[PDB]
Amino acid sequence: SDEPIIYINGDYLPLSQARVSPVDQGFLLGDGVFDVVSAWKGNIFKLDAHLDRFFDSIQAARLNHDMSRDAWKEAIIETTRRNGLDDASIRFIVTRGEPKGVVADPRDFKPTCIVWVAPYIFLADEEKRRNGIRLMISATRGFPADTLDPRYKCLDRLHSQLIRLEALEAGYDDALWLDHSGHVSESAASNLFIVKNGVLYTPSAGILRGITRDTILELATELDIPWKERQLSAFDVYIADEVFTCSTAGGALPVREVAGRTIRGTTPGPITQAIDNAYWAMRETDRYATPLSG
Amino acid sequence: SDEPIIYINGDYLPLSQARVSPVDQGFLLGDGVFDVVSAWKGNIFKLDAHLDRFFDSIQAARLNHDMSRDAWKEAIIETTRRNGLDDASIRFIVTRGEPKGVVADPRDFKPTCIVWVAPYIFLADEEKRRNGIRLMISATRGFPADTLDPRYKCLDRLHSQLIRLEALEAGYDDALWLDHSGHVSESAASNLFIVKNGVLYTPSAGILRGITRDTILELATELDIPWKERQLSAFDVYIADEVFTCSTAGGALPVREVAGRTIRGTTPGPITQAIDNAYWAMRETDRYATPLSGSHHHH
Amino acid sequence: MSDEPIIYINGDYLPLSQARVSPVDQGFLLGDGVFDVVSAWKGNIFKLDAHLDRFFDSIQAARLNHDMSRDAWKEAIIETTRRNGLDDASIRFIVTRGEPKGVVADPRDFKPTCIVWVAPYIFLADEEKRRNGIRLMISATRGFPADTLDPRYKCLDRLHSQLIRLEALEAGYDDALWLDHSGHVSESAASNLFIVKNGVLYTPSAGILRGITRDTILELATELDIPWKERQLSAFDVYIADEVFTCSTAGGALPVREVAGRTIRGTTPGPITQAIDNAYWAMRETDRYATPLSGS
Amino acid sequence: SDEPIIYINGDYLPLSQARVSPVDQGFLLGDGVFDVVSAWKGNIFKLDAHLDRFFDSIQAARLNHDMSRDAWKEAIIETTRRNGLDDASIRFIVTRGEPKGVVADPRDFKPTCIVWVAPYIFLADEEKRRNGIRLMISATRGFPADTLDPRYKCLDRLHSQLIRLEALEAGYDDALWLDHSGHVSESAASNLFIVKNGVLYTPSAGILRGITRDTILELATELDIPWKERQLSAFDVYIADEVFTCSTAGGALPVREVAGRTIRGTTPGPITQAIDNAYWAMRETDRYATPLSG
Amino acid sequence: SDEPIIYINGDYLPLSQARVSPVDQGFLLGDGVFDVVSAWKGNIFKLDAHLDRFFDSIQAARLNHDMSRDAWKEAIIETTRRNGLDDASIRFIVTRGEPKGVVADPRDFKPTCIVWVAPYIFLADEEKRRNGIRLMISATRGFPADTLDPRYKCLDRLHSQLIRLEALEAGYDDALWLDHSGHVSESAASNLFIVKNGVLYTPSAGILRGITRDTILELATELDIPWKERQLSAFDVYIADEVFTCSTAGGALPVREVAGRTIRGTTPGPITQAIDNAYWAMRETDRYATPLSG
Amino acid sequence: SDEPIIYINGDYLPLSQARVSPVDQGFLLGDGVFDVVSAWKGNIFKLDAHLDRFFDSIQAARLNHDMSRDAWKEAIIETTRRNGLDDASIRFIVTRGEPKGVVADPRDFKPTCIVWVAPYIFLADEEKRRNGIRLMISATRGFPADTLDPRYKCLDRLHSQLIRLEALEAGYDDALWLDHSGHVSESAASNLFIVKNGVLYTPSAGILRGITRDTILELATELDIPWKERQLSAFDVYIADEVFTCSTAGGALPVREVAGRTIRGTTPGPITQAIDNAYWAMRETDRYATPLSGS
Ligand SMILES: *Cc1c(COP(=O)(O)O)cnc(C)c1O
Ligand SMILES: *Cc1c(COP(=O)(O)O)cnc(C)c1O
Ligand SMILES: *Cc1c(COP(=O)(O)O)cnc(C)c1O
Ligand SMILES: *Cc1c(COP(=O)(O)O)cnc(C)c1O
Ligand SMILES: *Cc1c(COP(=O)(O)O)cnc(C)c1O
Ligand SMILES: *Cc1c(COP(=O)(O)O)cnc(C)c1O
Repeated sequence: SDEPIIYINGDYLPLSQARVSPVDQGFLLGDGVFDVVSAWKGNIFKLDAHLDRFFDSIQAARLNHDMSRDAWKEAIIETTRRNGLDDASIRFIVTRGEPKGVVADPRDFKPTCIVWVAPYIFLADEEKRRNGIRLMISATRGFPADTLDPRYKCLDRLHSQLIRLEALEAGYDDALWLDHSGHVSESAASNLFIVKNGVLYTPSAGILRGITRDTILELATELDIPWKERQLSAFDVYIADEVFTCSTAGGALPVREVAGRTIRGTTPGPITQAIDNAYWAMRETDRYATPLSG
Repeated sequence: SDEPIIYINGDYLPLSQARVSPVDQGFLLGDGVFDVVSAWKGNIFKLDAHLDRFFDSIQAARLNHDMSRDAWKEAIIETTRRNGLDDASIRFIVTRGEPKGVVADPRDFKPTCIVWVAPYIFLADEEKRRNGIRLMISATRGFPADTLDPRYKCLDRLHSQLIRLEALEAGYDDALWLDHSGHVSESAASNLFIVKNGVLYTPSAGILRGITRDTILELATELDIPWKERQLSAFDVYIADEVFTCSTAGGALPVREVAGRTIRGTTPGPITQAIDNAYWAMRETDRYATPLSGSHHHH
Repeated sequence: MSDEPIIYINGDYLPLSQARVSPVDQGFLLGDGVFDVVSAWKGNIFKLDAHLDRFFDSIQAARLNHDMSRDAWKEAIIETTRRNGLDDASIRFIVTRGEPKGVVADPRDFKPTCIVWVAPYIFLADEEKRRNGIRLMISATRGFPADTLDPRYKCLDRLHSQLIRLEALEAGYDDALWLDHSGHVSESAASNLFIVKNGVLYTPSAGILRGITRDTILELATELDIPWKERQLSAFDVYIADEVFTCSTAGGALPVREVAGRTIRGTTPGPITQAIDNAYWAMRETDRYATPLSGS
Repeated sequence: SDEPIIYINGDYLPLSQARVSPVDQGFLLGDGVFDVVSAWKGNIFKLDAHLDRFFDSIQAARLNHDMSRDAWKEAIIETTRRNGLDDASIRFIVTRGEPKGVVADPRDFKPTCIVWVAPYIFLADEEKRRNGIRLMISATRGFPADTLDPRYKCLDRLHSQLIRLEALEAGYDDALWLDHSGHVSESAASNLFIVKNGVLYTPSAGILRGITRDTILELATELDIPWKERQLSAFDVYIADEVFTCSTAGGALPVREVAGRTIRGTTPGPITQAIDNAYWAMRETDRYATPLSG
Repeated sequence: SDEPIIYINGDYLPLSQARVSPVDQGFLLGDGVFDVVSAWKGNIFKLDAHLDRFFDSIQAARLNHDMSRDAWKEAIIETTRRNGLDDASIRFIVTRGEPKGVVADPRDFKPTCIVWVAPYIFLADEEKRRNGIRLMISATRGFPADTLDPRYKCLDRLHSQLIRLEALEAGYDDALWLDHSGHVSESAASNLFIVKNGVLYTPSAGILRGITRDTILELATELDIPWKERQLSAFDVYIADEVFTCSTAGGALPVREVAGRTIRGTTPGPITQAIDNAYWAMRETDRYATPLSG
Repeated sequence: SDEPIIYINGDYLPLSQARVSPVDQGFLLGDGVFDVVSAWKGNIFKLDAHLDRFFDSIQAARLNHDMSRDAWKEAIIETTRRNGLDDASIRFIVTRGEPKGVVADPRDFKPTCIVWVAPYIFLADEEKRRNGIRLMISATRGFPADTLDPRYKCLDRLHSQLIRLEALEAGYDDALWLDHSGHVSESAASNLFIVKNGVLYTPSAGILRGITRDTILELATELDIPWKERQLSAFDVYIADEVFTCSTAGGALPVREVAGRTIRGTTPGPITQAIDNAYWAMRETDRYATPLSGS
């Protein structure tokens, strides 16, 4: 309409009316998980895959609760419909909620359940989408798997907010981080791909397993582009034939420079373009489409 | 009313009316820091040290904002007064707030500022405080300093919520974690102390530098108890003469067992008792006291 | 099969009650020895050659090479089992650096202690837990780095996992898995780990003892056209898996219904777990990889 | 000179008759801890400190058992007398024993308790004591504290047997190992000291806290020699003014070379000699002495 | 007219006269990269692949400069011609050069460009090639990827010179190093292969990606020998059926012993021999050859 | 502009004619160590301490060779005199040299010995020395002690050249690096100090033990400023009361910002200023001075 409409605990409310309690454990302790699915031209894309991953994060965090997957699916679709946006970024969130008493046991909780729908967003302006972004490598490393596993898509992102501040101060568009073995992982919003001698490579470990990343591997196979999940160092990225990131926010995004090394060739390169064009062509098929109308 | 009164962005509102926006970056991204100070019998204890630590976290997270240190002090005192408590647990929080402008630049923001005051809390019931608690060592490690430094007291604690899940499932009262070198660090709420041959030891690195921890070392010196900050492994804890944790939530807390190893001797041990008594004696005094009533200036 | 097990020790067959390890055996004082364990079921030893291969790998890596031939060890394994009158058995064979030889102990110059100990076949859980699944935790203790005491050794140096066992029992779990220092799941003291996700079988790739049961599971998966992958897995992968099971010469495949408070989704045992377990025991009621205690 | 007499589970038996069961968990699983104390000219030295450390390892490994500290002290003295010795190397061992019950629960066990006594031993021959030994640095690292803590003095030493094999193949007297941060730790038998500009230094972490090490720090203080526990790398050792190792087997032992770097100055150096002399002068007294007679 | 002729910044000079400035940043700071290609019987082998790798290292180190790849190729060919060696080891080097102004900015520099041609060299004498060499594992680890990436072939090799000192003092022919996870990486001159149960294995990470290593994998496929890139520990090496290293200096080199463990079976083993013979057969053809033609 | 004069293997030559061979192992393999001492108003400062460290590096790298410590000292002093500078940056270098005999064995070598004298250099311009520099934290870590120990002052610095390119591309004056435990170590040219509540702190491990760093600790004691060597994280630096780096190239250098965190209070802070003032006061005295001219 005017104000965004929020789904929150079963109610649809204008954002200015929707309320998280100041003692919600999602707020005080970061005790929640989330996922983000997108709509393009009236169709939500890979809603089932994103719900699968959401419920994976829920299982690992012991956030299992009574709201069915079907009810979550209905809430996602209906919240999008009520915001009237055909192109949208759709975030769904569950937290451990407000304390039952001062006797807090994370196995005994009433969840906070939210859907927030905003306009579709890219991660760079149109010029940088066409000519490529500049990335740096952060001084901050990714979380080890035995701390807060990167596989979680969760509320605990102060780490990457401070990386963002670092990137902006250094004059870069974004920053990738390494794992503690010095191999390139991902960025806060995106997974990383490189191309070398006609082969597509992407980090294997220490990452959130993006749905866009999954889709790019699927498209590569369909396009007869060989691909490999493997450990990559920054060196691999600097010498690559092509570099791009990918995210639900904008799909594939070409990279023209990493840490002062201009990627050789023209950016975007030919495999980057082929994958990008195939991604957006797939999204006008009925493959993985959930219509907001139908 | 017994409904809590909270400070939020300059207003004092009943908790049920106070609102955090669902798009607050403290909520969506854990982009916020916090601290907790306690009141006992009408005095806040070590308010200045807690404010200094809060503003350290703010500085490191680039959360600098327009509310001064003494405005936070006034908000802390006034929120406590409005809740009618002389014994209290006082949490104060700043977040990067709701996004400002089209493109979110964390250097340009309007903060969310909150004070939440509740009754004073201990980390264990009175029987466990008297006999000592049972701790395990978690399978989850602390954050490396080059990820999310343990020095931040911040909203990003899913890590320790899952550790708590595991501790409860395993039948323990709480869990310590190690750093990635295998040395004991801390727990989510507390720092760790041990005693060996009359000397007090506490981990040196990979921790939140607790104000209770600081106070314990100050008290040890006043009691002529030698102390050392050093790297400790779980082995050191199992074989210690005494073990205790410490937190603003309850002061010192004796530990009778860690990971199936019963700490030898009587629990609480004599140095634990001496430190615990000197702590609460210190707080029946005016030392590091900010009174809830009358003028709050130190003299 | 008596009230007194009979063991092989340095060429002699005698009751365990009488058999003697010296208090100054370096296997005792220093853990300077390696071992392996093979099983017999319904009159057949299973994969004896594979277990002997692994034993002699451990021997080679620890420079425990000695005179007793592989054929001699095979003969002693079979004969010790027969002397105990067992058709179902758990058979442990051990070599140590032995008692000090010479004045200056030099690990290249030694007289080994060679033992075969035979006991009834054992499972790692009782019948109800084999049927419904066990509960595992993740240990606070990590596996050994490859540059300390490589996990590839099957050796006597297991105080590490004895203390893990104490911790698991105190915590109310059936057993504990450990991680490596990168935080990826490795194994347990007795078993390797498998998970199932979306119809694919996964198992840790590094930082483990390469179990013979593990080898067999992968062979059986291929025979059943179940895709499999060796890869790094974190605890997260385990919590979210469709199915989880461990495997060991002690009992074969063992379903897992819960890890660290996360109940594995679906029914335990899951369909791939059941298919592999069934195929394992079917394989062993044949003569595939069988050495008959009979000789026939 | 007849065969050694061993204490085992309350009995004093000739070694040839003393039996560890093939299924003792100390044998099959290395489930046991040990300590070693020495006698010199009729006096056991620092018996109480060694018993304290033994019972520390017992506590950490949950090997608590019924044999009292007094009973262990009595067994240590009596076994030595029973072997007719006035100087001795005395090893005392407790294991988790033979399994008790149907279900192996390490919390419920019957221990194996052993005392093995032999003549006093040094770690190097006369010439090497006089002129110094040659050490290398192993390719094998010490155990991380969260695996099998170095603080345990335990039966699980295949690790250092293989280090010994490598040292002998390489032509060295012994090998030190590093921790995983690359700092020098210890050897299988000894702790490590260096001297630089008149100050004694010794590794602070990742080690067995030797009783000889403790004694060396006490003697340094008596001699007004400043000392520090600190992280040391191999570099620190190569450039040191003096280097020596220490152990109950032989006391201090000078080191003339590490990994091809000859330690500068005369070996043994002046502080090494002062500490060595003060240790043996202490050993000739009754300080920290438990006499074998009276 | 018998001494070596050096290419240096466009001039061909006797080695005696060729000069690196004492303030060249390749000298003072190790600020340079290099590669080495070989000639056999008048053919340079895989010159294009070695140039590809050289320009990879240049790209990663921001050593891009005005000398074209064709110019480098011509300089390599012509320098080899002028030295009159039909069998040769050809080293080509680029450094950041002498500081180019009052502010030293590594982005603005005039390079030092050198080609040095020497006789072809094996890494062991012919008897050791026949019987196999003896390798140890170094106490020194490889560089982490986030320090100085092992993917660089660069001037910064004090690390391996000290490892060589260690190996010689210990009486070994050479030393392998591990990465910080304890898995075998490589040596200063060579990559490492093992054979187990008819399959060829080689480390996957933490290494220079040798061109000889690439060639070995190609030859194995030609010979229908299965191969895998994977993490290997020292244990894997000790128990292997066969072990060999490989390098542009000498091709494949059999290994008969590692760290006191004699590799089982005959050395060289059958797969080692098959690959070695296939390598040298290839070197006697025009495959991948750039002829030296006057 | 007279040409610089270089000491090289016993000869004093104009830089233009001084030659390193393209096959010197210092060039091809980085097989060499070095140190740098400074002269100020005609006095070399702490020459003996720098020679001590140089010969420590030599010992650890087994670069032991025939040129005595006194011959090195005389070469350092004479090379400086011949360049006619009263303020100088003096670098002395030994490498494993050109290969000798028939097979290269690093235990048997003929060294390359060089002294290079240049004008005294600061690490930032006058405005930045006055108001403080801006530092970032590098994505590249320091060398582990069991790879190439940071205690070496050696020729193998491609690592820090690439860190420099990154700092310059990011718009910073320089970059600190951490060790692999995430604690702050040092920069290519300098050690790092912070001040918190009247106490001076500096990293304890994973660093070159600088002579300027040694001097700062000395001066702090002389000024009754407490100090500690300890592990510090980037967090410690952001929240410090004062931050400064130190080097033979320029002494103490104030730091006004690290990685977008402006250091609180006025830069340079009071302890930074007191130490800086005491450093240059010490250097205007006899203390640790070797005069360039005879007496
Ligand atoms: C969500 C996210 C991504 C992108 O995942 P998609 O499923 O493709 O949107 C990448 N990295 C991180 C850290 C993320 O949180
Ligand atoms: C706040 C907290 C403590 C306790 O600190 P105090 O200042 O004594 O209340 C200990 N550890 C962690 C992780 C904490 O967050
Ligand atoms: C022996 C053992 C196993 C199981 O191996 P199997 O050959 O299948 O019996 C697994 N992990 C460890 C650590 C073991 O010692
Ligand atoms: C026992 C031992 C020592 C020496 O300790 P002392 O108490 O002095 O005999 C040193 N290192 C290790 C690994 C040891 O086991
Ligand atoms: C160059 C080199 C090799 C061998 O590579 P080739 O291309 O086969 O000559 C192996 N390891 C290292 C460290 C090297 O520098
Ligand atoms: C030389 C250097 C320093 C400064 O040392 P000074 O002796 O004070 O000049 C600091 N860090 C590194 C890495 C250096 O090489």
